[PDB]
Amino acid sequence: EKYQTYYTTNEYQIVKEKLPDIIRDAEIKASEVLEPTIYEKRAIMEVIKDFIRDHQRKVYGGTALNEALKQVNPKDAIYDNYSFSDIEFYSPTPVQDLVDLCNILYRKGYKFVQGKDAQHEETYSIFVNFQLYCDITYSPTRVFYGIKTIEIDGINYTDPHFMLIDYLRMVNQPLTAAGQRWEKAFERMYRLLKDYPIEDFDKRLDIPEPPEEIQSYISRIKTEFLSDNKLNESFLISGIEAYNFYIRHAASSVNLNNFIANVPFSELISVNYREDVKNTYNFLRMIVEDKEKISVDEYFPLFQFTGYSTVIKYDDHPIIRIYEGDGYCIPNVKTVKTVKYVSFQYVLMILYINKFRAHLDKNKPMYFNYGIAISNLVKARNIYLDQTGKSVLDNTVFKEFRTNCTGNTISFTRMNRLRLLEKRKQGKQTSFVYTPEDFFKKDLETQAKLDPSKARFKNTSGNKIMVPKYLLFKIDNNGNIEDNIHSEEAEISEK
Amino acid sequence: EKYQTYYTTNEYQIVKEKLPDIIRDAEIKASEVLEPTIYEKRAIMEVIKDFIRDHQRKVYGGTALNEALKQVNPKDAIYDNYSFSDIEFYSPTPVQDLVDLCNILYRKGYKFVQGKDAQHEETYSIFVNFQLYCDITYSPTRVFYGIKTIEIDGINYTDPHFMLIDYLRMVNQPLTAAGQRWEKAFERMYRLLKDYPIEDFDKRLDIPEPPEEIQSYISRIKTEFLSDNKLNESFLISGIEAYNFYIRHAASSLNNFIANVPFSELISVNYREDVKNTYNFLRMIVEDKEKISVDEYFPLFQFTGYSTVIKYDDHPIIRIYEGDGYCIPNVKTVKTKYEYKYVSFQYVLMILYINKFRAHLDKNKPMYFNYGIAISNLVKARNIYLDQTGKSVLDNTVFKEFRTNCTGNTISFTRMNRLRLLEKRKQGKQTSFVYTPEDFFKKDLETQAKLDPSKARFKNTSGNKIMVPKYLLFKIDNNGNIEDNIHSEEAEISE
Repeated sequence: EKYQTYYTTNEYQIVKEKLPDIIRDAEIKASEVLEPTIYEKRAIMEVIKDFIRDHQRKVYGGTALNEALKQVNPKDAIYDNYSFSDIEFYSPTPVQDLVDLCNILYRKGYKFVQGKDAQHEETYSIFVNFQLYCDITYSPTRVFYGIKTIEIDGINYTDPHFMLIDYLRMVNQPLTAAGQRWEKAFERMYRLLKDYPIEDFDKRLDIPEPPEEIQSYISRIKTEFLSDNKLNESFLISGIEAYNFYIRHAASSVNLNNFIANVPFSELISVNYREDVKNTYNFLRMIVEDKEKISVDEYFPLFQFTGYSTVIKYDDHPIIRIYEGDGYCIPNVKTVKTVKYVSFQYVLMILYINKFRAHLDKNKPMYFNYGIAISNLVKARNIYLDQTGKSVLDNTVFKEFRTNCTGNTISFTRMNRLRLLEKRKQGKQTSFVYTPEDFFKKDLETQAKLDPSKARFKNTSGNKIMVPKYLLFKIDNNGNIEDNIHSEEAEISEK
Repeated sequence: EKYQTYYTTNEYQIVKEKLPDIIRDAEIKASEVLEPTIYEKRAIMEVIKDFIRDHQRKVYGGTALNEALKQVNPKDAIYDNYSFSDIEFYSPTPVQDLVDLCNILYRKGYKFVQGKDAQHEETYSIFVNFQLYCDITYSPTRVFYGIKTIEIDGINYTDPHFMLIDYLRMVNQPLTAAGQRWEKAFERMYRLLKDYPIEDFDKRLDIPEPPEEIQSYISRIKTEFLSDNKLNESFLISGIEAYNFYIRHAASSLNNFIANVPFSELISVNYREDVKNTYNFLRMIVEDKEKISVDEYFPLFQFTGYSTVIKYDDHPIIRIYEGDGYCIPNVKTVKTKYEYKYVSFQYVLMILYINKFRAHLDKNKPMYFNYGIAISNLVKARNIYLDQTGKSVLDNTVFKEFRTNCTGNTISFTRMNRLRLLEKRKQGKQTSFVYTPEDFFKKDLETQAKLDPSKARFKNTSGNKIMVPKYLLFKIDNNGNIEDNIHSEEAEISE
């Protein structure tokens, strides 16, 4: 039983070394002779880049980042001219844009030009000759025009400090996005925060201190409500409260506690919202001097950055704003006294999100405060690690890439396949396809049947829910709170 | 204006270092809490592993290589410390197996149990609770039982020296498979060829020397036919001719590895034209043309295309293989009459194994032993050459591996898949087949009776001589000449 040895030492090493270079050298050859070639690629991309310029849409994802990193330093590019990179962009009329770009590309000669309804969140896809070229994402009117942009070659590239939200959004989903995203999202976050650094503001935090009646209720929610172990299970401390937490923890070892801010109201995230809101309401309705002063404001999700929210107000004063974290496992910090705070990268995330809410809400003082808060929170973390000689991975309060989280989460695939099956049972139309070649082989009567204006999307405006049939909660005549048996409807593509 | 620096030197490095470990530590957490969890995975996996044992199917790929590597070393295993893998197995009745395993799993309680048409190499898919668990691949009866297996826990795992064919099949497709496969296929080829090395045979090559007339008809194909620059464009020299080429080249400053060439084995990247042309040349160069006979053969599973043997007095002169749609890595030579293309070193090492398997199916025991000797000798030859020259598998030698230089118009897998699907879509041969037992069992016994998995057609990939003329690619007209047969597609039934 004699045997031969194919591959040895260091022959195996020799192969592993040159192998990715050879694979590259081969992909180069493949791109210059296999259809679609690198030139067909370049051609379609410039056709789409022209359309974005024309309708003035907002480009995000890899394409915006690459373009932006390059405006600063071409060496900091995340793409090669061999990259078959997806050009993603935001649009308030996405299905109409899909039909236009699909027509334009078909007319230009290409095949097989196809416009599909993608798996992901209110995104549509354009494929040309079995190759995905771009993705059109629905952005509600309100959100859309509020997005800060940077201009390059007459194209609106989503502000680097806005794209940053989405990158933190990745690191802030440890169970559903650690494998598939944390490697690229860290690498990209690095270059983005290198070429577009976080600003340094010497300006003071000017958050108005509220009245004593309110000031006591905000405090008594922490001391009396959030202490009850059968009540605080699903709560996570966000807002200026959480901000101050990291601000205080930065003192533990030019220019002191001076970064501390007046807490204007509580901002909490619940991983069991409907139960936790009703419970906060009933607690305030018990601890409040004249219960008929209590009012409840609800808000739609802010784009794709938050879920629903509810503000409980006493004399039109916000006491607490509760956010819906249902379906998410939020990375959190543990201390817990004596005789749950959202993670450092989560607060750094919400601060940016809240700054954007302010911008949409037209609120200029809050828009300036969040910006100050971010700068201060970053100054705070840096000086702490400088004084302690620590790292973003050492078990500190400012630790990054946390796996430890609160809440029952579900993988993207699961979330996508379940949502699809729900709307499939509803008959809200599963997959939408547009093949201009096939569409134009059809009569003008059938061609007339297609209307992109008649397309519905989830209301993700961040706007106060006015109409009661869209409100999640109901206030009964006795003054109590109840789960509203409503219609979870949203909005048409008619702008 | 004055900015802050988030992430520095060597803070960026620090992150890149621990990051894949953290991602791993996170995937561990995700695997212990996200439905379906490993406590649902291993349940479904063991149900399928039981079915494979029952019907005695042949497991291949990653799962198979893993367990085989494991039976010799569990440290040299490919899938790591319960890294979720895909079940892939061969079956002569795959659609019936799909319906059985889909029923069994549904009855066992699970949802959503679904059996899809995978859209590949006559492969079918089983998903349970939005998670792909296994893939069933169609293997014709003839091929199926000829596959040498290794038994572990009453399950038939595909012989490592057979799986090797598929791994070489990957490195032998440089334009369509270099990016997506050459990294894993090399790593796996290494660990397979170390835990299951290539045998060492001291036995002599006993290939019978053919008649002086037959050898004369063979030689004149090389001189008078393959020299003509308007004829030899699509030809590639395979078989013992190519084998001998690498045997002679290993001995360049007892040359006993040389073999009698029993006949020419050629691969054409323009087969129908190149076959008719060989036939017509031989019909002119031959003494009495009525002694010329033509034997055709179906593709041998997924290892070859169609073949044609041109025989003079029932003696094989030349066997031509169909390489249409493939870009074969080669080594061009120039006798200066000039151009001669030999199939790459790893391509001959590949066909030798494929030919040894053909012999096994053809029951031919002397050829089954000769190919085995040839492989051993060809490997002995390459090793001793690199030992004498101090060279590597990547240096520009005749025995160079991972070649990019190839002959023939190829098309990317995606293109081949989407075009094949569109061709059968126009034919109405059914695009995507779905089985949802939950939905199927909500239906009446009359509709339930309509579903028959025995009535499923597959491409005839037996490697068998084409007997019936309506399945023959060529026709011999009364005048004695060759013609393209205007026949029907060879779709054998599952039964």
